[PDB]
Amino acid sequence: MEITNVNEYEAIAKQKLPKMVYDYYASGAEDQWTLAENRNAFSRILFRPRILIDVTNIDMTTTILGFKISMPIMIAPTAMQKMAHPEGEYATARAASAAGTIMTLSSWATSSVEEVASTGPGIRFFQLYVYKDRNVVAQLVRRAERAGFKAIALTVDTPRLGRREADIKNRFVLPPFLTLKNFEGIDLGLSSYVAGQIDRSLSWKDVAWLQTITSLPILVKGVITAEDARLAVQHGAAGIIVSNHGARQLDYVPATIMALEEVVKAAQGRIPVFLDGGVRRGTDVFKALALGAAGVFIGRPVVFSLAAEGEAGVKKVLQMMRDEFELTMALSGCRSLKEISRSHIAADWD
Amino acid sequence: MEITNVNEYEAIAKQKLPKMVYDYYASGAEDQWTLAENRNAFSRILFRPRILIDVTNIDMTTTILGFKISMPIMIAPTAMQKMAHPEGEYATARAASAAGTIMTLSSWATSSVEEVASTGPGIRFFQLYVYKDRNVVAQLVRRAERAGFKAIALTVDTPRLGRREADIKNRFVLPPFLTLKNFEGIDLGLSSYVAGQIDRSLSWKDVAWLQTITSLPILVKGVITAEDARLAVQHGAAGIIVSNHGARQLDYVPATIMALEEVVKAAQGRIPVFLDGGVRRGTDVFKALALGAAGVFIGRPVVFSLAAEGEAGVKKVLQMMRDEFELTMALSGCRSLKEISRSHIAADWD
Amino acid sequence: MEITNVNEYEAIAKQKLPKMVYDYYASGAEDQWTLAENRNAFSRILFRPRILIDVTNIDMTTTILGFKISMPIMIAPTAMQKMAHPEGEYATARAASAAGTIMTLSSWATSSVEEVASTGPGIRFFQLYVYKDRNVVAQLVRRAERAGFKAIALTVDTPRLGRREADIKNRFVLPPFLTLKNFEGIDLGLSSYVAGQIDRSLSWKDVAWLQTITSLPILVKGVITAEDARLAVQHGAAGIIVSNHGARQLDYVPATIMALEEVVKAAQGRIPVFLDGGVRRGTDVFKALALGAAGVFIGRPVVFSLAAEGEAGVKKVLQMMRDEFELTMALSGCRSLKEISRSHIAADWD
Amino acid sequence: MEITNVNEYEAIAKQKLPKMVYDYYASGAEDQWTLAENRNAFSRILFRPRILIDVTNIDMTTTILGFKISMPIMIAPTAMQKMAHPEGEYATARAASAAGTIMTLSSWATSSVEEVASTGPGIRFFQLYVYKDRNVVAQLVRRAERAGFKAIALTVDTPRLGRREADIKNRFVLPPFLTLKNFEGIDLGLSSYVAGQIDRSLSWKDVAWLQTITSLPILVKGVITAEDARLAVQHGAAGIIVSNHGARQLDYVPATIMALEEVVKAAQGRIPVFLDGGVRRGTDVFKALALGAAGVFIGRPVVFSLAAEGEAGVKKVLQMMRDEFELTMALSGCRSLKEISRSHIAADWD
Ligand SMILES: Cc1cc2nc3c(=O)[nH]c(=O)nc-3n(C[C@H](O)[C@H](O)[C@H](O)COP(=O)(O)O)c2cc1C
Ligand SMILES: Cc1cc2nc3c(=O)[nH]c(=O)nc-3n(C[C@H](O)[C@H](O)[C@H](O)COP(=O)(O)O)c2cc1C
Ligand SMILES: Cc1cc2nc3c(=O)[nH]c(=O)nc-3n(C[C@H](O)[C@H](O)[C@H](O)COP(=O)(O)O)c2cc1C
Ligand SMILES: Cc1cc2nc3c(=O)[nH]c(=O)nc-3n(C[C@H](O)[C@H](O)[C@H](O)COP(=O)(O)O)c2cc1C
Repeated sequence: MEITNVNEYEAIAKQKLPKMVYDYYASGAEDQWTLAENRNAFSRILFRPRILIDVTNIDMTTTILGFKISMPIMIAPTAMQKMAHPEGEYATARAASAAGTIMTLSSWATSSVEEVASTGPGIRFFQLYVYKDRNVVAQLVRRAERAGFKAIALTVDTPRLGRREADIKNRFVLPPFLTLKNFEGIDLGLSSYVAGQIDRSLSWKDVAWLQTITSLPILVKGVITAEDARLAVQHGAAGIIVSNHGARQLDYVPATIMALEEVVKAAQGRIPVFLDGGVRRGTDVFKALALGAAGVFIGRPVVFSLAAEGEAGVKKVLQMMRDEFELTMALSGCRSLKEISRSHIAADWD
Repeated sequence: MEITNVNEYEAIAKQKLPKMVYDYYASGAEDQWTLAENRNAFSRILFRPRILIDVTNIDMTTTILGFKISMPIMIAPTAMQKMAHPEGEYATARAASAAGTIMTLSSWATSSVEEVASTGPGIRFFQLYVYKDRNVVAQLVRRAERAGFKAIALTVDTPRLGRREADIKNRFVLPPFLTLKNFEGIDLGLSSYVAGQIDRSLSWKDVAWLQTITSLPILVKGVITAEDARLAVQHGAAGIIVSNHGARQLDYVPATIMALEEVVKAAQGRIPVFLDGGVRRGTDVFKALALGAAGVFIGRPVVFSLAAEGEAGVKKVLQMMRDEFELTMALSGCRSLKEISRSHIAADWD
Repeated sequence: MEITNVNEYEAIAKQKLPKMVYDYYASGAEDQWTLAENRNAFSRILFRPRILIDVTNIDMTTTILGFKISMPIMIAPTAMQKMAHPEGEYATARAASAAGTIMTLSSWATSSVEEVASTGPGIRFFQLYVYKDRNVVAQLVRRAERAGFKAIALTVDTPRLGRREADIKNRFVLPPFLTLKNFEGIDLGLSSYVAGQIDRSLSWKDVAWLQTITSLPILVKGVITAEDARLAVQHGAAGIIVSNHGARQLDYVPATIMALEEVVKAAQGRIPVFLDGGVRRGTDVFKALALGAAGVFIGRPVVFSLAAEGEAGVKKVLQMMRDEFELTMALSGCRSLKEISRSHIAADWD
Repeated sequence: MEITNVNEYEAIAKQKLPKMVYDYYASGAEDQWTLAENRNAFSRILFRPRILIDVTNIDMTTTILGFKISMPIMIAPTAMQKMAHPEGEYATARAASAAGTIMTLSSWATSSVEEVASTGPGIRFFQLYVYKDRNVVAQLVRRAERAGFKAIALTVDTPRLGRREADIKNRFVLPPFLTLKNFEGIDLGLSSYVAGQIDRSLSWKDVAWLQTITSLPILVKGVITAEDARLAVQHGAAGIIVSNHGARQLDYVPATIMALEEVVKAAQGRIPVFLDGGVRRGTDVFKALALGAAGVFIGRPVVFSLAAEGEAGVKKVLQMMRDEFELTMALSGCRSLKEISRSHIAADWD
C-alpha cells in the first residue's frame, strides 16, 4: 500500500500538523464554495483522444519568458513554509531545481531571497504586494534582483484580506522561532506589520509605478474577468495569472478553469496566460493547456507534501504530476505541448 | 473558537430553545422545498470582480423613502420575539437603532408600538394585515402613526395560513405570560382571535381602502410575479418587497433571489424593490443589489441571535453582515451602492 | 405529535406489514429509477401565484364523464387490498363514497364488483385487462355493468408483467384466506390462472372488439407518448390515463408529470386526460391540472393508509389531499378548477 | 431471497475474492470518474414505448459479420480469468457456446486459443495488440486462425497502460500456477514480458500491416471520436467497437453510451458499430441499439459471476440479460432488432 496520488498528501498532512497550521493552509474564504468548485470544475471537461499516433517520444519542455524548463507545472507562492517542515522553503527550492521547473517565492516566506538563492541555481519568481510604505517595496525588489530572481509575480486581488473563519476560531499566530525573513535586514511583530502594509488604494497607475523601479517582467496575479485581462495587456504586464488566490479571498468567484478561456481570449495571444487553483492531476494540467494556459501553478500540494515528507515529498509531487501529464499526452495523442489543441477536450459549457 | 458567521446562531438557538419554539421560527411550509432553495439559490450566482480600484473608503449608506440609513440591510418583521428572549422586541429595537438601520415590527409582536418607541429614536416600519374587522385595522394604523412609525409593510401573501407541519405535531401555543400587545388597549384568547381576523377576501381595492385611512407609505410585501408588481405600481404602493414570507406560505414558489429580477424589471424604476428570504451573508446582500434590490431584510437570524445572546446577539448579526458586505464591496471593486452593477455578477440562468 | 402528510402513512405501513406484503405494494420495476422520478419530477415545477384575489369560496367540484364529484382526486386501482386490512376493498369503497369521489376497482381485487356495490351508492370505475379467454372478459364486463360500475379502465401497458425483484426474492404469494373474487362464480390456483390470461397479442383492434361487447366508456390506461394518445382518440377511447403503472412495468419511462403535456396536446381537447403516479400533495394535484389533467388518481397512499388505519386511514388521505389542494388554490389565487391556468406554474423545462 | 440482477454478482465476487484480485478486475483509471459515468450515463436516456402491439413472438437473433447468433449481447475480452475460478476461460467458452453468442478471448487469457477451442464449437473472436516483436504478432494470429477464431479484435487505445492505483497499492502480481498461455509454445516472467511488448509507436499504417498477415476481419477496439471512426472506415476495419476499455485507460473520456451516436454517424452505415462499457441491464442493451449499435459486449459481469458461480454464473448472466432484453422489447413494442428505432428513446442531450 503506497501513495499514488497528490491529493493523498493532504490527508497525511492533516493527521500530523497541528489543527491551526493545517487549517491555515487548507482553508478557503467563508463557506468555501469556490474552494470546492476549484477542484470540481475540472470534472466538467472531458477528453476527445486521438488514437494510433506514434507516442514514443513525448516532449513536455516549454519556454516561459525566455526560460526553458522541463514541464509546464510550476510552484505557486504560498507562505511561512517552515510551519510545515523545518527546512520549509529550502526544501521546496531544492526540489524545484531538481525538477527543472520554477518556484515562486512568497514575500511572506520564512526564508529570504538570498537564503533561497543559497540552495543552488534554478529559475525563481518572487511574489509581492505593492505595500503602503513604497520604500519597502523597492528594497524587496532590489533584494530579489540581487538574489537572482527573474520576474515579479504581483498579487492584484488583495486590497484587503478575505475572511477565512477557521483562523479566527483557531486564533491563528505564527509559531515562535519563525520570522518573515524578507522583512528583516531592510529599512521598515512582523506578521502584524506586514498585514498592515497591504495597500487598499492600489490602482493601475501603481503597476506603472512598479515598472519605474524594476526592469524585471511583471505578472499580474489574480485576474479572472476579460475586462481586467485587457487592462493588464495595456499597462504592460508580462503575463497574467488567472487565479482566485486558492479561493481564499472572495467566495463565489468562478473556478479558475471556468474563467480561463475568457481571459485567454481577451489577451489575444499578446502575452502568456497561466493558471492556478485546484490543479492536482496530470489530467487537470492537460485541460488547462487545451483551454489556452501556457502553464499552471500548484500551491497546497507543495505544503502538504512538505509536511508529510520534507524535500522528498515535494520531489514526489512534481514527479507524480509530470508522469501523469506525460501519460495523458500519450493517451490523447500529443507529442508536444504545441500539439495539445482545443479539439482534444469537450467542456460541459461548449 | 468563536462565532464567525450568522448561520451559526441558528445551531445555538436550536440547542437551547424548547423544540416547539425553535420549530415555530425555523419551519417552512409542508416539505420545506422553498425553505432550502431560499438559501441554495444564492450559490447559483457568481461574481465578476474588478481589481486594482482604490477601495480605501467604502460608502454603504442608502436612502430608503427619504430616510438615510447606515447600510442596505434592514430587519424583517417576525413575531412573538419574547418566546426567544425576555427583552424580545425591546432588544431588537435597541440593536437596530444602534446599527443605524430600520426595524419592521410585527403586528404579532409581544411588544406594542409605544413600548418599542420607548426604547429610543430610530426609523421603524410596522407590518400589518388588512384584518376582517376594519375598525381594528384603523386603530393599529393610528397607534403606529402616533408611536412614530414611518411606513406600513402590508403582507399581501396570506389570505390563509400555510401548513407548517411541525406546529401541528408540536401542538404549538403561545407561552403563558406573553400577549400580542398591539391587540390590547384597542376596541376589538388573542392568538385565536388574531388568527380569525385574517381576511381571505382582500383584493386590490382593499389596498386603495388603506390609503384613505393613512398617509404613510405602503409597501406591499409578498410580490413574486411581474404581473402583481405592475398592479402594485398601479394601486400606488410606495415599494414592493419581493418575499415568499420566509417560505412559510405556499411551497414551491421560487427563491426570492430568482424572482427578484422579473419584479425589478416590471417595476420600471418607478418605486423601490426590496428583498428578503435566505439572506445570511454579505455576499448574499451584494448579489441582491446587483440584481436590482434597493435593500434587503433579514428575519430568522434576528430571532436566533436574540435567543442565543439577547441584544448583543442582534448587534453581532448586524455587525457581521455590514463587515462582510463592506469586504465584498472592496473585493468586487465597488465604492458605493451606486457602483454595484449587473455586470459584477453572473447568474446560472444568464 | 400527529400524522400531517400522506407520505407518513407509508412509513407506518412498512413498520407493521409483513415484508412480502409491503414490498409487493411499494416496489417499482428493476432498479426503480422511475419509481423515484415519479415523485422527484414534481419538484421541478414551481408556482407563479396571484395575490390579492378574493378567495373566500373555493369550488373544487368537477364533472368526469357526466358524473359530478366533489374534487379532482380519484382512487386508482391497486390489487388484493385484503392483504393490507381485513375489510380491504369494502373500507376503500365506503371512504370514496363518503368523500364524494370515484373509486377504480381492480379486476385483481379481493372483493368482487357486487360486494363493493353492497357498501352503498357511489360512482365506481372497473379496471380490466383484455384476457386471453375472451368469454371471461365478457362475464367480468357484464358483472361490472350489473353491479353499477360506470366505466371501464383498460390497462394497455401490460402485454407482459415487469420485473419487480423484491417479489422474486420474497417468493411472493397471496395469503391463505384470500381470493381474486371477480374470477369466482364465472365460467373459466386463481393467481396463477389470472397471471396466465394476460394476452400479449393485444392491438388497437382488440380495443374496438371491447366496444362491441360493452356500452360503457373506455379509458385506455398507460398512455405516455403523443403517438399513442392520437391513436387512442381515433379508436374511440372516452379519456386517457397518462400512467406508467405506478412505475412497475418498464423502468426508465418518464415521470407521468413530465409526459403529461405532450399527451394533453396530442388529445387536442377532444377527450379528458387524467394522470396518476407519485401524487402525494395538494401541490402535486395543482401542477397536474395546470398542465392540463382533468383530474388525478392516487394508488399506493390508499393501501398504505388502509394498512395503518383501516377505513379511517383512507378517509384521512382523501381529507388531507382536498384540504391541501384547497389551500394551494387559495394561495395561487384560483376560485375554480377553470381558473387554474398554465401561467400559474413554471416548469424546469419551460 | 435470490440473485435477480447482474450487478449483484459483483458484490458476491468482492466478498470472496482476495482484495488484489477483486481490485484488479473492478478498478478504473485514477479517480475512476469514467468508471462510474459508464453506468450513470444510461440513466440519462428514457424510453418512448409503443403500446398495443402484438408482442407474442420476439426475435432477438442477429447476424454479426455473416455469423448468425441468438442475441446482440456478446462477451468482451477481459484477462487472466483463472484468478477468478479454476476453470476460468473454459467455463466462459462453454457458457457462451451454450447461449448461442460470441466470446472474445484475451491475448492475456490464462487459457490458449486451442484449449478454448477444445471445449466445443462456437463463434469466437480473439483480442490482440500489435506487439513490438512483430514475429510474435504473426504466431498469435496463425494460432488463432488454426484454432478456428473468426475475427481479430485489435485494441487501439493502449499505446501505454493507464494508471489503476489499487494495483500499485496492492502490489499486484499473477498468482503462482497461472500463465499467459498464448505466449507459451511460440517463438519469443511472461507478465513482465507481455507488458513490455506493448508498442507505443503504432499508427494507422500498422493496421494496414496487420491486413497483410491475416485474412480475418479486423475490428478496431477503442474508438470514441468521429475523427478516428472515419479513419477506421478508410483503413478497412470490419467494424468499430466504441469502447473506453472499461474505463481503465484515460479518465475523463466520455461514457461510451454518450460517444456512441457521434461514432455511429461518422461510420455512415458502411460497417457495424458495437459498444461496451457499463452494460448491465436489458434496458441498457436496448438504449445502445436504439442509438445505433449493432450489438454490445459485456466484460466485468462475466468475471464476477465466474468467481461467484463458475460456469453456472456466466450462464446465469447471459440468461438474465436476454430475459431482461426480451421484456424491454415487449414493453417498448418491438418484435425484431430492426423494429428498434431512435424514436423509442429520448436522451437528456436531445
Ligand atoms: C497558505 C497560502 C498563502 C497564500 N498566499 C498568497 C499571497 O500572499 N499572494 C498570492 O497571490 N497568493 C497566495 N496564495 C495562493 C497561491 O499562490 C495559489 O494561487 C493557490 O494556492 C493555488 O491553488 P491550489 O493550492 O489549489 O494549488 C496563497 C495560498 C496559500 C495556500
Ligand atoms: C416566525 C415568523 C413569523 C413571520 N410572520 C410574518 C407575518 O406575519 N407577515 C409577513 O409578511 N411575514 C412574516 N414572516 C416573514 C418575514 O417577514 C420575512 O419575509 C422572512 O422571515 C425573511 O426570510 P429569512 O428568515 O430567511 O431572513 C415571518 C417570519 C417568521 C420567521
Ligand atoms: C399493488 C399495485 C397493483 C397495481 N395493479 C395495476 C393493474 O393491474 N393495472 C393497472 O393498470 N395499474 C395497476 N397499478 C397502478 C395504479 O393503478 C396506478 O397507476 C399507480 O399505482 C399510481 O401511482 P402511485 O401509487 O404513486 O399513486 C397497480 C399499482 C399497485 C401499487
Ligand atoms: C481485467 C480486464 C482486462 C481487460 N483487458 C483488456 C485488453 O487487454 N484489451 C482491451 O481492449 N480491453 C480490455 N478490457 C476491457 C474490456 O474488453 C471491455 O472494454 C470492458 O471491460 C467493458 O466494460 P464493462 O466491464 O463495464 O462491461 C479489460 C477489462 C478488464 C475488466
